[PDB]
Amino acid sequence: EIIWESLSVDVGSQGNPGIVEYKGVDTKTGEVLFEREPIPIGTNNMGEFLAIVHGLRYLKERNSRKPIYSNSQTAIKWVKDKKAKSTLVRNEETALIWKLVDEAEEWLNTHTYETPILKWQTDKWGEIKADY
Amino acid sequence: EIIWESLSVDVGSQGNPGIVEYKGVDTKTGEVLFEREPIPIGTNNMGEFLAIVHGLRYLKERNSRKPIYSNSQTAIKWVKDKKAKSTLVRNEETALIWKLVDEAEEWLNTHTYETPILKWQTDKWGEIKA
Amino acid sequence: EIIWESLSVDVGSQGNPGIVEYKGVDTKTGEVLFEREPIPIGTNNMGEFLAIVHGLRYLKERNSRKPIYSNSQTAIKWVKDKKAKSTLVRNEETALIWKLVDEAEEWLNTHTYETPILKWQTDKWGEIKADYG
DNA sequence: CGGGCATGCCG
DNA sequence: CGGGCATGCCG
Ligand code: NA
Ligand code: NA
Ligand code: NA
Ligand code: NA
Repeated sequence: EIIWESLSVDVGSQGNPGIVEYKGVDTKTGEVLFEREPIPIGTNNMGEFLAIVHGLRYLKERNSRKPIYSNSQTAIKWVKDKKAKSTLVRNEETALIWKLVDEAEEWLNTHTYETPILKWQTDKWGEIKADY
Repeated sequence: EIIWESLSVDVGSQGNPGIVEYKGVDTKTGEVLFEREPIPIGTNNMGEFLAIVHGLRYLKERNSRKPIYSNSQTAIKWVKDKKAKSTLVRNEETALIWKLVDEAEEWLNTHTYETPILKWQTDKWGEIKA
Repeated sequence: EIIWESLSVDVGSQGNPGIVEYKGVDTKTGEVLFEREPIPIGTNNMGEFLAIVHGLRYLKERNSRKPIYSNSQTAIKWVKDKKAKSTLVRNEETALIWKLVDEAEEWLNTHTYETPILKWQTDKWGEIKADYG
């Protein structure tokens, strides 16, 4: 069953690697709760990872334990392992997204949380609420 | 829990793509109920697909409602989708395996079967029978 | 059923990537017909590829129409494609294996042959006669 | 498509 | 075990 009192996150991207952005929304109402403006170079998995950790921090700051939904098997695993295993080259052109990933990993390594991170079941429920 | 009153299918593959064979067994006895003679070139997933559909036909012909276990989540989806989304090249040397896939796909598009198709949970239960 | 009047090839490696060697033997008698001394760094699949192409050339110069057996379906396909699809980095340490693979591809791309390259069916026939152990 | 993943013979 | 080779959801 869908947990309606939850937050849903999703990446939007052009190419992969390419321009990436993400947002987090109320799973029921669609209210946009946070967003990340387009990053010129990134990968889908890096964006999905940042989006979950942003939701974790958003909810922690508000003393909320409600679940987060993502449709990214890879990003959910990366968050559980506290390590984003991206193959994207790290240089001056990718320094932005790599710094954001560094900071997300740092947050996960320095905080605990009860937030359930749940797989959105696209085949059953249709597109995730935060889809672009 | 393991539904013991079932069939289990397994595929044997010498490389991938490569020589492929399969069989269906009684989950509780290991009796071999049907088998496919080696196929010169196929993929593991095509073997698993064909093995499921063979078991579906075998069970329907016996008016059996036993489930089928497969270790292959991909082939289970293919059968539920009625379409084997294989990347194997269609040419003269793979004609046989693709012929067999097309016949199985035929059979799925004209029958609505009773058989539950279950994933064998090797990580908990050990190797699928044979 | 086995074509006993044939060549069988096999590869021995220590590590992967690692030290690679290979040999070709008379399937019927077990006699070593050719053997490649240790190559310091290569992959198993590159070694299996080189061994088949060595067999092709060995049979061609001996005016032989005998087939080759290999237990590597990967290397059989690579030979069929005339391309060894190895991921091994090209650098100074891998220069020798890559030179050999590049020369083997050149030979395949400039020569025709009728030699059947056949899959040795280990689980059904036992260990290939050229096995290292 | 690419990104990463799940899953499929040899040292 | 891990690594070289493969067959196979989401933007
Ligand atoms: Na997504
Ligand atoms: Na998502
Ligand atoms: Na396969
Ligand atoms: Na190899």
